[PDB]
Amino acid sequence: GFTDYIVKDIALADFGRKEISLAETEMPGLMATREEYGPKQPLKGARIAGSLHMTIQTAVLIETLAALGADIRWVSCNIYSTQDHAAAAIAAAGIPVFAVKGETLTEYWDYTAKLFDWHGGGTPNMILDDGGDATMLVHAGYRAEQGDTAFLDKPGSEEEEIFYALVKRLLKEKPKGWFAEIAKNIKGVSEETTTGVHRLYEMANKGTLLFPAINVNDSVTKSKFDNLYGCRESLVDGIRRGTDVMLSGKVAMVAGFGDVGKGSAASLRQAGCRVMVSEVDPICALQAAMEGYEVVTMEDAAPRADIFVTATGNKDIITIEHMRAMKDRAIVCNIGHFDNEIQIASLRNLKWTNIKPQVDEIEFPDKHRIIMLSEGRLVNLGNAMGHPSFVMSASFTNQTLAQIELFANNKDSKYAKKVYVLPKTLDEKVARLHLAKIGVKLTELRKDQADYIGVKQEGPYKSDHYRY
Amino acid sequence: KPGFTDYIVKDIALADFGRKEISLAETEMPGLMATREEYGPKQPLKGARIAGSLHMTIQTAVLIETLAALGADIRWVSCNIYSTQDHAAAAIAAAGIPVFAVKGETLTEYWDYTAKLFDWHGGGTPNMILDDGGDATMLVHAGYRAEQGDTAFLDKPGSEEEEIFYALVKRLLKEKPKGWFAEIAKNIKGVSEETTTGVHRLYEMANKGTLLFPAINVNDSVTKSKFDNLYGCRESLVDGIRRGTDVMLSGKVAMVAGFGDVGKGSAASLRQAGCRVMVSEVDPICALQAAMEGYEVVTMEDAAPRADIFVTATGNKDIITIEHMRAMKDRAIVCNIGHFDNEIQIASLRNLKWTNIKPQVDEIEFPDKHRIIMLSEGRLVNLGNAMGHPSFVMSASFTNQTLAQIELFANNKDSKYAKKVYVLPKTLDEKVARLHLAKIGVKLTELRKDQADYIGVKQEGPYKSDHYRY
Amino acid sequence: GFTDYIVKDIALADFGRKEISLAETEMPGLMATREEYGPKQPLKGARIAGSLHMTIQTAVLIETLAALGADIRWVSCNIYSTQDHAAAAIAAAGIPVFAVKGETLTEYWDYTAKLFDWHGGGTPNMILDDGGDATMLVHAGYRAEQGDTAFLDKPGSEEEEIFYALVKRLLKEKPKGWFAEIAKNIKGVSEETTTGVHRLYEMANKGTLLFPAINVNDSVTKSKFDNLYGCRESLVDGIRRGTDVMLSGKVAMVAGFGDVGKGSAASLRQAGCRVMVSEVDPICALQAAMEGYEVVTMEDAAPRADIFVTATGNKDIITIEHMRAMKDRAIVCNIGHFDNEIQIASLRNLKWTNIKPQVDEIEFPDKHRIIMLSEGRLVNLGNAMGHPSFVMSASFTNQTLAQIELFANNKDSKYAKKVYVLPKTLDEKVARLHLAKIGVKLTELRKDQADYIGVKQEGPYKSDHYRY
Amino acid sequence: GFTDYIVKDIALADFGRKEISLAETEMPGLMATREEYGPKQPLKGARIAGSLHMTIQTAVLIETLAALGADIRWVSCNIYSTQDHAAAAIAAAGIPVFAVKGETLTEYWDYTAKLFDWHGGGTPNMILDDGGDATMLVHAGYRAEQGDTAFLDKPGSEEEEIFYALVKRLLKEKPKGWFAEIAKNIKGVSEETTTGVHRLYEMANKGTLLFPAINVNDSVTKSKFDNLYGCRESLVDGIRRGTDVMLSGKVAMVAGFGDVGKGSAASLRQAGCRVMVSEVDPICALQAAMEGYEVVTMEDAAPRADIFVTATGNKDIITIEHMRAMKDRAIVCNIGHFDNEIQIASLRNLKWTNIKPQVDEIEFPDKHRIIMLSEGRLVNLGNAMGHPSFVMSASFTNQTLAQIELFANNKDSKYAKKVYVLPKTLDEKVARLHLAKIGVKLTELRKDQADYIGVKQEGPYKSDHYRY
Ligand SMILES: Nc1ncnc2c1ncn2[C@@H]1O[C@H](CO)[C@@H](O)[C@H]1O
Ligand SMILES: Nc1ncnc2c1ncn2[C@@H]1O[C@H](CO)[C@@H](O)[C@H]1O
Ligand SMILES: Nc1ncnc2c1ncn2[C@@H]1O[C@H](CO)[C@@H](O)[C@H]1O
Ligand SMILES: Nc1ncnc2c1ncn2[C@@H]1O[C@H](CO)[C@@H](O)[C@H]1O
Ligand SMILES: Nc1ncnc2c1ncn2[C@@H]1O[C@H](CO)[C@@H](O)[C@H]1O
Ligand SMILES: Nc1ncnc2c1ncn2[C@@H]1O[C@H](CO)[C@@H](O)[C@H]1O
Ligand SMILES: Nc1ncnc2c1ncn2[C@@H]1O[C@H](CO)[C@@H](O)[C@H]1O
Ligand SMILES: Nc1ncnc2c1ncn2[C@@H]1O[C@H](CO)[C@@H](O)[C@H]1O
Ligand code: NA
Ligand code: NA
Ligand code: NA
Ligand code: NA
Repeated sequence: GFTDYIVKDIALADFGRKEISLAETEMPGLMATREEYGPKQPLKGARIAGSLHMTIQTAVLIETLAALGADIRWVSCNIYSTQDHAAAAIAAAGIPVFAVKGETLTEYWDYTAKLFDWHGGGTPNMILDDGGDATMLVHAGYRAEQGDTAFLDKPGSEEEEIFYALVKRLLKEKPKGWFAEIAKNIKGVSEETTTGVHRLYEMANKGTLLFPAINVNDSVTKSKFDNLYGCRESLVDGIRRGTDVMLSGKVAMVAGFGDVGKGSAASLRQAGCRVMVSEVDPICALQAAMEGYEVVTMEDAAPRADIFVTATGNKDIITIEHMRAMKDRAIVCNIGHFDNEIQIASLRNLKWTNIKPQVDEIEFPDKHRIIMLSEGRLVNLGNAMGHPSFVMSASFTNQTLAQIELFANNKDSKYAKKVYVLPKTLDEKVARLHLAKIGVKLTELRKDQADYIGVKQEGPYKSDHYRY
Repeated sequence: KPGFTDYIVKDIALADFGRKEISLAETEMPGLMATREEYGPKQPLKGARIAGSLHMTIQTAVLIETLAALGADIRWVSCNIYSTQDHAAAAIAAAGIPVFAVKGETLTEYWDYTAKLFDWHGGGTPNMILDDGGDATMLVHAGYRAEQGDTAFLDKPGSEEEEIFYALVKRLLKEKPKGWFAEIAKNIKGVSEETTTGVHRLYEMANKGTLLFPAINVNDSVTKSKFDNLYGCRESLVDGIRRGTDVMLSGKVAMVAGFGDVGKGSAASLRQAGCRVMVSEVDPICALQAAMEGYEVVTMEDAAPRADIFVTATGNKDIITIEHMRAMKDRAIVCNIGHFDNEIQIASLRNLKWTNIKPQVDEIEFPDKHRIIMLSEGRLVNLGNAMGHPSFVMSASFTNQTLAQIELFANNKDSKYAKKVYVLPKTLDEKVARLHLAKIGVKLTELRKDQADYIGVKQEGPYKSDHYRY
Repeated sequence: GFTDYIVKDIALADFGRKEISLAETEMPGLMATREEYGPKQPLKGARIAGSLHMTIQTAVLIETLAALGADIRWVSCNIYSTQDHAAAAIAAAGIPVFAVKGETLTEYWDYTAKLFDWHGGGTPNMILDDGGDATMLVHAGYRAEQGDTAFLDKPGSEEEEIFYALVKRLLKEKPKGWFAEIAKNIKGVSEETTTGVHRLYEMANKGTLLFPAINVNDSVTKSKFDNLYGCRESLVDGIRRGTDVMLSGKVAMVAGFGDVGKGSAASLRQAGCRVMVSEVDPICALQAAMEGYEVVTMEDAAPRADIFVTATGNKDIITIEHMRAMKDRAIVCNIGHFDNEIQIASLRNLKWTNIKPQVDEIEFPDKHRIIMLSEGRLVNLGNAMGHPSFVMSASFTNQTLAQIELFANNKDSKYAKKVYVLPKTLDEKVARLHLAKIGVKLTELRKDQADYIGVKQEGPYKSDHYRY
Repeated sequence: GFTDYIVKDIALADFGRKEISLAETEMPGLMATREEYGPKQPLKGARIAGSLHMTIQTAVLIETLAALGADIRWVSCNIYSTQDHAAAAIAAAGIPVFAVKGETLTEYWDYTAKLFDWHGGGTPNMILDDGGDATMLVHAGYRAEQGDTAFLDKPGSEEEEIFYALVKRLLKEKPKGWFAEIAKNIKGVSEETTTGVHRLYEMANKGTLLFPAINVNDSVTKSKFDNLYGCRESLVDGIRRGTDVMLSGKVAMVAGFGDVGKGSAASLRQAGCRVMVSEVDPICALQAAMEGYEVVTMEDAAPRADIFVTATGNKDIITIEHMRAMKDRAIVCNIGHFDNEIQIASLRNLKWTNIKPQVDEIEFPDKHRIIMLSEGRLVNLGNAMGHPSFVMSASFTNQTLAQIELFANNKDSKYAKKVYVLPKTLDEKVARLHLAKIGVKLTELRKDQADYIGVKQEGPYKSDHYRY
């Protein structure tokens, strides 16, 4: 039978299956992908270790991969983002998953290592990564197993301390050569997110990347949809569920005006806030001003905004000094990927009063307070349900095609140990698969029209440098 | 000291959580908190015995505790079977105030609880009613009518709810002392009422001469049309739909039936969240407004096969029928933000297969296997699937309610309020708005005396004629 | 040989006729009114003196009145609002009109007086007024003729001085008792505008109103459409034609948040400005705040807005002190109806440099400059073309119906010397006449549904105090 | 004094100078570029032949180039886009310019040729091009001079035959080797638009590009600003001036959802239209749908839109059949670069009635009509004033830096006979120069923060593939 999982509560599986089924209707790209490739079973023989937010949307991805023949083990890539009913449904479907909403950082890393303990013996031969954590376990352990262990002795953060301790433990406990075995078996890794892509390009440029990688983040139908439209929908959802505050009449500050900040500022303005923005990039700042946002510094915003959202991917955006200047019961949250955008650690010796899960009131010596959401981690996934299914279908269709590329379309070793992106025609295919469900009717070029603009009728329609 | 038992809530252990969100809400309701400060010293509701029937939310908890802070004795129920927020109800019970309200109580339970308002703790009856939808008011008048001998109507129910209500009146007539409804009627000093249907029926009883006590219509305050209905629904309609379904709104088509103030706010809610919004209307002025706001104005027959989301906002009946729902696309979402559960023909769906997804979310399957997603069984979706309107906008409505309670209870020594329906003056509308400006950082300009004279108003207001529409 | 007119240049008549024809297609309420009432000729025998912005839209109103049997003389109610080609077309059709874009204030009032010199002898018997200027001429003259002359020597502005000069001249030049003769013959006035309606109530309150009046301003289908949607379209139109400035990136200040201020703030926001608002009314200030506008004082706004729009109906809103504090080349304009919202008179000792018609640059002693549009008068009509035809059709269908009421439907004296409003049944009918052109499909109440909400199937649908 | 120009009326110079002065305040990037490079005179010795819309904004660019030392001759790149007062001011400043609003196609091309007859003898040594017309004349003439003349006899449109007639006339009239002489002396071309850049890459890929090229279109601070925000402001402006129609209540159709179509659809939605879009590219279609636009075919839109806007860069988008099915008095216009998106030529057999400059009513035999703007040419520039100055300052600051690059910074032959874009640091500087004018306050990265995200504090802040 099947017992190989760790979830909050398996009795949530029925509720998970109901919402998965509903999500399927909202994820036409993944469902069409099942129909197209189901008969050819291109992932038969794949052993996919997946590390990505264990949500309802990711469940539809998991089952798509399975529908295509893949064998799978899964973990979440964040401690708070798991939806426990999604995890229980996957476990009940007989797929190993180690994901609990609110697991500790120590648990998180121990679960990541369970990805590589393949059921029935052996290791994975594919990785599907969001943030590069599974990829980093392999590379760090390989590095150390070869004899370069110095870096493990000097961790740079609390989380890095736990991660390095994991690598040491695995080196002690596993058979000699375990990391080299893993690295040689991985046929490829498709990476979802800017932080992991950064790690890939760094490894690729030092010659230490161990297997081919596909950068799904820079697919057009990911990077121009996922956070732009996803954050537009899910950022205010998080804030409403956390606080139930009236947004009309409030002033909000968004730090950063990349894809995440863009979608986040739109979410708050559409909901009725008067939105201010900070930026270090003069082009991004100009975009913000042209969209009608006042562009200011955090020192300017600190005493006056009602709501603060960090969206920079940098560190020390909202400091202790900012939060001391904040008005009483100002709301503070983060939708960047790490919890160091806000100086959370500097608040830990203040009085915290829990309101409900992922909502805390923090009181300062002068007795003014702030409302912190999700302890300064991803507010959309921590306080609500993350991005809705339809946009995640686009990202996850890219992931599915990327797995097929690496696992089934590398007979000629067109993918070496470097970072690739999907070709534009597959990118366009992802979009195509999502048009019928929302009633889009695409115009077909006549031959004379296609020649007139220098494209084939069937695409690709734009050069590879086109920015959309 | 002694153990308090005079309540019915889901779980008393939610009281600490309720108290926490009540405290947060106080900061967001400056109108109520200022009213506490102003009238606290004079205790204008000392001696008031207020029976309240209003959605037992966090926001209503602040209203309740405002009434109490002004001296009132209180018993409370919700006015909708799904609108209660169980932590708010628990906090009120823990404060020793009788409350009978559970999210997801049945209709039969609902009406039993309404009756409990009138059994005053320690003896006697209420002497004030704070009503939302007229249910407490109707119980008194229907019982009085039957107690006086006119009983035929009790055997003529037009809905399941009327069946249950008429059964309740019959039971109360059998169980309570003779003359009970007359006694209640004699002791009620006034009612304040917030809703369009509640107000409609007050005016109708007034014209018929059957209204039993003075009434104040707070529904025609500028607050209800221009703030509560408009901005509340703009904020809370999509909230309800998101929590119920987690669907992506960008890319979807939505249909809103009605374009009065609730449909205005509802359509705005959906458009701001990224839907393409269509609207239906029977009023050509309201329809022309919708068109001018950029909404396509179509019939429900037109909308039925093509919208992804349907929202009823008409206050009328039989808006979305069994025929319309048969024609909808698979897994269209249907919900109601008008006040009664008959805008959608929910009763005609009960012979079909219902699969419950989670509280207030059900998937309904037709014989051709096509499905719809029904929110809150056709009842107020913002309150059923989410947390209703946010605290800041309820502050103004609830300040109006408090002011109306003061007027009827404390300011009727001269009988300025007969057995008729009255409205608060514009000076109160301006004062209530003014109480909210500082919280959201509004800097009001002060007219100089010459500018005041030039436009023909006093520097302190009122600034508009009484027929001004804002 | 028709000579009884004054226009800038009669050669523009052909161009005027073409745009009048286009506007008819855009004004279905007026054209439906011609079809319904043409056979009966209810305005046969009416002698309408009209004082209302001589635009293409007003030309369609004029010709609607004429199609119903009216004899007409016409003037503009503002010195910059005339569209010279519309005026030419009216004159070319044999209708006396005295309206030149850019006429002087003295000419303006001379022209108002010509309304009452009926061609072929006599006086008018109806007034259609916008702003109350023609009504005021009759009442001030009557007042003085009856012996109460002192006010004629107490002017408080240049315009009052000119108006009182006109009254003195007419009393010297016309037959004794002329004003009483006019007053006796005017069957009614219909008044369009808040300023004129306030003049009407003053006089009705005092018992000095000389004839019945219908307040068209407070039709729903005027005051919930005319200013709200008209200014939303025409305010930025005026600013763009006058200055061609980029509105995205700029900050705008709107004084006033009545229906003109509501429409004006909307126009600017939709055009990409960040909009701020001043108000004295806490209900309107709270509306503005709930719509996401920052509500501030003009002292706060003066050094930081790029664009200033007064919309108050009050005086001394933007002062010389405000304008000295403004940034170099800030834009200032007015869409309230006088020209004392901004302190224009106080600017007349400064160096003015004309850029083009209705656009001037005013230089202060410190060399900073402001850009003044239409000399502080109505900016949508002065720098552009006013509200677009469609929304004016609703207002002007109201006017036509009000003229019919007073002229043809007062045989029983239901309208005494007081101010009346059109009934809601007519208001709903005005709305109905515009629905098909924009493709609205109205739902029809079934009888049980009409009974359920307490209305007749055919309306009216709302109580008389409903605010929409 | 100075005689070498062709403009509509030199008396318009004073008016031109006033609006240029006003634009200078609105174009800080250009004025700051004058401040920075003026003392260096980087364009001393430059002989720039410019082909670009002779607007007020282009005047500031021309005078900027002159201020940096350039000798200049100029023409418009469209027969309707000239602003006559701008042209007159330029002429009056002593700069040869040949640009009249409403010039004929034959005049247009004859003027283009006048660019290359340099005043005082010789040829230009730089080209500043918008749409590649000046570039094409040089390369077409070279190709024929080299002996490949067959193409000049196979024309396909009216403008094509005029262009080939021009080339033949110049070959016949000028000395032998004239185009080779021009090509030898052209140091570089900077090109502003998609159409022109497309021609450039094609020539560069065939080895036939005759001189270095900089593609200014794909600067981020051009492509993500110019038509995104420019069309958002200027498309409805053109429609309003041309027709004065109420946009609220109306349905509009935009063909295309590239940057021009994105900005155009926004222009119409913000003005109050319900907006439908067509697309052939499924990614762009998905973008339109996610922004809430209904995505339809032209066959679907033809009988129900009130307003049609072509923005595809393609041909045969709105056909005679489409137009026969449009409702009476539908508005039709084009904001793509040539007049073949709409089948204007097929309309030349019907009754055209001119309303006013650039506005025509076209009658079909069944008497239904359409309103055509600018005879199907660039509506924002033909019916109004094009993009406002502020956004053009960014475009034109890029142009100035491109001319400096090619003329003054090619001592090491870093620019060969291929197409280049400006470096990201210069792109960032362009945005930087515009921030203060709109009150943007940019955050400065701390050293530790810049390290953390992998950039220098002074930028570049994004990789070269970042899409913004
Ligand atoms: N300290 C910071 N403050 C504001 N924005 C930042 C900061 N660091 C990076 N960003 C911006 O955040 C976006 C996403 O990384 C980028 O556009 C980047 O310029
Ligand atoms: N429902 C979801 N399932 C999986 N990943 C998600 C979901 N919502 C957001 N994300 C991802 O989590 C981060 C926070 O939005 C982004 O990387 C985003 O792509
Ligand atoms: N059957 C109906 N369909 C659509 N709108 C309606 C219907 N009945 C009432 N309304 C509208 O609902 C709004 C709110 O009651 C009013 O503007 C009213 O005209
Ligand atoms: N949070 C809330 N608490 C109490 N009543 C509410 C709340 N939100 C909305 N309502 C009321 O419920 C109805 C639906 O919005 C309206 O009558 C409104 O006033
Ligand atoms: N001095 C003023 N400043 C700002 N708003 C004003 C002033 N006077 C009147 N108003 C407002 O202008 C609007 C239109 O008259 C009204 O809502 C009124 O309150
Ligand atoms: N095109 C127009 N024709 C006639 N009157 C107009 C026009 N545009 C605006 N108005 C009136 O002029 C004032 C300024 O918009 C308002 O009173 C408005 O009703
Ligand atoms: N025939 C066409 N119909 C609709 N859109 C088109 C057509 N041809 C090109 N486009 C789109 O126009 C945009 C601008 O070139 C591109 O996104 C392209 O896909
Ligand atoms: N005011 C202007 N001056 C010069 N070029 C312009 C102007 N406005 C728009 N353009 C250009 O003309 C085309 C149509 O908007 C685009 O290529 C745009 O860059
Ligand atoms: Na979700
Ligand atoms: Na709430
Ligand atoms: Na007009
Ligand atoms: Na311009």
